[PDB]
Amino acid sequence: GKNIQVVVRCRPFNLAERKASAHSIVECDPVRKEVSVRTGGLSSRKTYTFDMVFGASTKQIDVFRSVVCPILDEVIMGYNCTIFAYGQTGTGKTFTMEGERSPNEEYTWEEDPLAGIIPRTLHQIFEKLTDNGTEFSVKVSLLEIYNEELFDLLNPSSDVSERLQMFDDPRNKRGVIIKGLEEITVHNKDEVYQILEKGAAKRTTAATLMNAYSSRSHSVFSVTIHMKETTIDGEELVKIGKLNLVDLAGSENNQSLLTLGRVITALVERTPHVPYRESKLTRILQDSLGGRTRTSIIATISPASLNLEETLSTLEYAHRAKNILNKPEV
Ligand SMILES: Nc1ncnc2c1ncn2[C@@H]1O[C@H](COP(=O)(O)OP(=O)(O)O)[C@@H](O)[C@H]1O
Ligand SMILES: [Mg+2]
Repeated sequence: GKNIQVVVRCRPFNLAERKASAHSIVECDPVRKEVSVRTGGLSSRKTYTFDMVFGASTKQIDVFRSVVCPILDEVIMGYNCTIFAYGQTGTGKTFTMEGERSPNEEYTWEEDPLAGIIPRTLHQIFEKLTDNGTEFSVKVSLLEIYNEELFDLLNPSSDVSERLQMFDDPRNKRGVIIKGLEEITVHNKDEVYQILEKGAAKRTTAATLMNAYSSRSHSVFSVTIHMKETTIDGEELVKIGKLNLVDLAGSENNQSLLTLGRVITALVERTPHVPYRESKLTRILQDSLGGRTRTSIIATISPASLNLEETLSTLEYAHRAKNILNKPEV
């Protein structure tokens, strides 16, 4: 058991994989928490074991309830947590972390069944803290890391080529200060959608003008909750919660992903001198990874033979981050 959790989500087939005659090579056993890959067919097949395994049938709501809700509970109690989406471009990192809008109908009191972790997170924060009388405020920031350089995606008025500078925080040795990072106040439950729209417009502008392609860059979405909870005949709680929702660069890409791997592996194995400072991303997230809290990695994969090499590469990366023994085959 552990505060570091590694899970695998397999997306269903697209149409390019079906027409190209590609065949499914991945077996996901949620009950046994196992992913099996036909590397030869019928000979052998390689089995991996993880903390949870979500098959191609998994809905967004199930990912949120299983992975995020236990973590969001710790955030609302006043801790800093991080959830990663790792995997090959096109396997569902952004779909899992952010989700999509359904063009049919219009969800208002109901969550879009395609909404991802970020919208469901903000909606649960607003509904839970309003329902229990908490005096609370919410801030969100969104930055992008390309070529080890930081770009704010929420600054309404910056110069596209302006990169954020990062300084050590004299108050907490494990924290950093991202000078100029825009932090938008979220005033109600649904405001997150227009926030993500502004960030997407800044993202494509940075792509067209600076070649900062979103498939090759990390996206760090941080939600900060300041909380004052008053209970007559109880206590007055002043809490600050922080959840970083990290949509990583495509894993087919270079060293910052391997640095993130060495950090998680070191946190799992409890080896000294976790190499936080060897990459910008892990230095950003040190205060949420260092202080003992909950961290989850959602490793996304494709089931088609077309992507065999990168799927094996992803499972190997997730296995190296948290090595769990395979239970004896039945
Ligand atoms: N679990 C899933 N269920 C249904 N569709 C998915 C799933 N994961 C990914 N997709 C679809 O695959 C396409 C690419 O996914 P995307 O989120 O862009 O992957 P990535 O962000 O890793 O590049 C999108 O059209 C998305 O809707
Ligand atoms: Mg993406």
